[PDB]
Amino acid sequence: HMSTLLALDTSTEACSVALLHEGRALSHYEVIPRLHAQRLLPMVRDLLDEAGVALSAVDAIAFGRGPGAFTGVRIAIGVVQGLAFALQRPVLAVSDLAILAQRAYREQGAERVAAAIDARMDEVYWGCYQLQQGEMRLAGSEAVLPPERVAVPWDAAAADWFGAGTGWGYVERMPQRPVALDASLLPHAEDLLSLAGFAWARGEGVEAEQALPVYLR
Amino acid sequence: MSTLLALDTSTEACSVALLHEGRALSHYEVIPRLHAQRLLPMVRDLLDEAGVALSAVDAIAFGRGPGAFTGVRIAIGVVQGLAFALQRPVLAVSDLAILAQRAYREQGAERVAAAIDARMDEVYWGCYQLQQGEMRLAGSEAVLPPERVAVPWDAAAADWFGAGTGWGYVERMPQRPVALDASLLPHAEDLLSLAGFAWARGEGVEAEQALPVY
Repeated sequence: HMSTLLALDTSTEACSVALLHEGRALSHYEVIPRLHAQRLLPMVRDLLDEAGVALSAVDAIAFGRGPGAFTGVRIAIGVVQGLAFALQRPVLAVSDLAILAQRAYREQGAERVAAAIDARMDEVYWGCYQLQQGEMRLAGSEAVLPPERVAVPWDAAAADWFGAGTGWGYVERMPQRPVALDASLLPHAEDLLSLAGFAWARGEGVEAEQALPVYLR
Repeated sequence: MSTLLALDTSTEACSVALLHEGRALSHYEVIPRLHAQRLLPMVRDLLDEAGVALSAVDAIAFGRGPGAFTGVRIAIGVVQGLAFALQRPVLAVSDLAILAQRAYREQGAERVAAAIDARMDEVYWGCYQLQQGEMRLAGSEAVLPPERVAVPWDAAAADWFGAGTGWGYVERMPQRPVALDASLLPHAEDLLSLAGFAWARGEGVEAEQALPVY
């Protein structure tokens, strides 16, 4: 049976939603600072309506669980939980560092990505990812670190790995840097949707009442 | 007869309430040091207890603040998600109003100056008077130094009552009520009362317009 998955991300100034239905992906993306709580659900209604898909057809709901903006992530968490509780469908928490990695893979073809997202207080969120059967997969663990301490799990002098995310604003303070980077790249629900597909096929998914594997500071 | 679901988490406590067939049911609990909000399982437990399906709910009421930032954000998101999935209206209700309605229920006070401890040595402030069973706002709500709060009534004309954690600042306030309860928190049961008035007036809005007050 083919899965129907709904994906949304509000971790940044970007708000985006994506839908998998009958093996087709559909997404929409807007930059709208501070207007997430008012614009997220209409984006969802429009996406479902454009696809001709009813909310009841959705098998699971995926969202970016951060790291990123405090308010944006918290909005996603609540809305997804509410949606999922009412439908009685599971939720899929997905890292925004992974989403960045998957996006950089899709757009640049980079199979090794060091994702870095600006954190508060002179630190960055940091996670390195490598392609594994179409999925950008975490090598090691994610961390929040002074830029001086970030490290990659592969040979640094190799010219094939790519730097993605606003954390790369701190590149001049890092102990290594890639040949190429994009410090303005943001999460995109389309790539969240890709990651949710892999996670859903592994049998992941949590019910709304269940303790959420999202750990905000 | 309406079926109304009420959610309040504006504090370090959590409560839910259901109006069904003219009968009200509520549950209230404090949230321990290392535990997170128990909102959705409390909702589940409430509905199961009342023998009511979530799909039978006509509208969802919530405390829209003021109060805590986090408690507001994720819980208001939950209200949005539920209401959207169910295709049902939401009823935004002031936590100051909820305090007033609760003080009325628990003390019979028909004039309540509600005060909630706000950040940076200030209180959230709003005065309410009873109007046909419902505590209605007199004047405006504000965030204010304790030294600058005022009541809209003639304080000498009738007794009024102090409700909420803002009244921990009472000795810094220009005036003082005959009685106060500084430990009083919002409660879903009294939110449910207010929601009913609001619903019977036909005041519901769509899920995307469920916003916190700030």
